[PDB]
Amino acid sequence: SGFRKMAFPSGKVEGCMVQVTCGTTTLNGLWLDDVVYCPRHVICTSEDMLNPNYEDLLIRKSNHNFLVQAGNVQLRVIGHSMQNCVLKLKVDTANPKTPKYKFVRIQPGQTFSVLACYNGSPSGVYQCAMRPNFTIKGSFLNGSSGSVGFNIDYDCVSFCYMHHMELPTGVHAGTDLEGNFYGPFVDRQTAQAAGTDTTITVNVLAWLYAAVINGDRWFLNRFTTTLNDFNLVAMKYNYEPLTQDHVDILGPLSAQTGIAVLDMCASLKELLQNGMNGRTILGSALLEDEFTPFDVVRQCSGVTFQ
Amino acid sequence: SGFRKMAFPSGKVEGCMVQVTCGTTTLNGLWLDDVVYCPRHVICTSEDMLNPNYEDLLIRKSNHNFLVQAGNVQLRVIGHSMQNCVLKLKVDTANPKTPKYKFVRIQPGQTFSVLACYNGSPSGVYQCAMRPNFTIKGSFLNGSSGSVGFNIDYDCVSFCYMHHMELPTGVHAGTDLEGNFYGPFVDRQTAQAAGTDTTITVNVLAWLYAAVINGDRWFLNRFTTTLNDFNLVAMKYNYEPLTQDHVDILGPLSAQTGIAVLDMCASLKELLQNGMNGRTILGSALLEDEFTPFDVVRQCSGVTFQ
Repeated sequence: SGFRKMAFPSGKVEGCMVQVTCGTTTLNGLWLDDVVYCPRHVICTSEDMLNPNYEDLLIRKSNHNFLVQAGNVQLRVIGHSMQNCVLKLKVDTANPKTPKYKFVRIQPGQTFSVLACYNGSPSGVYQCAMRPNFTIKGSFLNGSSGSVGFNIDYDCVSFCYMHHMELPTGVHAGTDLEGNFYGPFVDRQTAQAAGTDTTITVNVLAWLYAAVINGDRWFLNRFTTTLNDFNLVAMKYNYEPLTQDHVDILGPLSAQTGIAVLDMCASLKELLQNGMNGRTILGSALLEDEFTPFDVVRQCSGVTFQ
Repeated sequence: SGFRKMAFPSGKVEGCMVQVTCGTTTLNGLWLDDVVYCPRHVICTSEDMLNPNYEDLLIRKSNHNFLVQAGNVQLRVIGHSMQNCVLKLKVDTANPKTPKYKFVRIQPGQTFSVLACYNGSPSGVYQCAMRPNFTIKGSFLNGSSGSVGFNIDYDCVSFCYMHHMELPTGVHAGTDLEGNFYGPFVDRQTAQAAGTDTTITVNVLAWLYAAVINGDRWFLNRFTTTLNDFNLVAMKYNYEPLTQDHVDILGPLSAQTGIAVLDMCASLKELLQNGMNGRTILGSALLEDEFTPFDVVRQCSGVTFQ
């Protein structure tokens, strides 16, 4: 019993983290095989970040201007290149701790673990969702750029996120490991609009199923609804529209609990219209949307990793 | 910016986890140097757990009745003994991945990370507090016994918890690494009273300071109070009494924010009497008590570990 915001075991990713320095800017890099991946703003000063021309700045840099340290040992940089917003530093040693890995670009609403790093070293790990507006609500301080987000499937690490930016609103933005930002953001110190942040409806439903499995179910009501009727409510509360793909993904949890997806939707509708009346669900006083349906099944069934 | 329930990087502890089997019961063990630590109820059947006589059950067991597997390799057991509620299996190989470590017995209200394990393998990691009533509100399924809780200080792992039991109320109980239960609990399947669960007042205050540092401060009021007056309120809301030791521990956060500890107490009093009126603090709709003052300072300043 119990239900917690659980992050993946971080050991496989810890062995990939290095420190990258260029001039007087230091941040984190990801060392996999003989390549180190890091944010290209490692070549910027504070002044450059107001309006950087990355191509022009990079041409001023040679391989020997990039210092890469893995623990106490210095890696020899033998080539460098820019891919979108990341730099790839070719080094002369393959990382002996490289795990099986993939690079993936996730969908909004999907979750991952972040290993927050400073100076190449881990500070902590936590589970995050990619918001519908492609930000994350992280915990990141100066120097945390190049920290990565990931999922694990048995022995394979899927890297999905590299941290780059804190927006003036205090939320966070970054790229996949090919260097393409999630959302409209750019690696420039300027004001950047993140649109309306909506709630990840299919995740809230999964978490309601988790609560039922754990025995919390005061919120189960006598009502049902339709997709179109539910979505009328979802629009008014800035919830993402629910689709039949989402209903399908929730099928296993519906089967386990005997609660039809549209019945749970009607319970969620009543929670949205009536609030919680001072009650809690799985220890929360609001509706939690950072568990996916796959996350609930993993945690309720004890899936392990190498 | 941002503030998250961050757990320690789990790599150092992952390399210590093994699987222990005795008869038809399997659970997790902790392999450090040439000793494997695990819950002594590894020698019980489901039937035995209703009323076990551990001394009599153990005498029936020899070294070769304990199977210890570390990944795909089998460890040779060369001695065994019971210390309180844990077994210590001496093995013929020292763990080559043993980290610098200590065994510590923590105080109620202190926090730690749990690496939830099944069959010797990690399923996930999360940050927990030891409740004032010596339970933890974990996420644990059958087979998770022997999962451990820990803190890290640079390169040294302080193991403070080994999981043993789920109470009929669904909360969790376990021991330090010397095998002594936290709280009054016993490793028997029977009804066990955990007393009143109170809120960890000094942790709520630390989290309020974290919120102020991150810019959330609608809750700061015009009032102040005294220790005795505040504690009158704390009693009525089942909060732990605040002491001058606690005020002292909060001093660095008071200094950083310019908010006297007793002023923050008066703000907390108003929150307790008036509620949140539908508002949130650091993304929570209730008062969060699983950050210690040391936790807030670590996260706000980016302390890293080896």
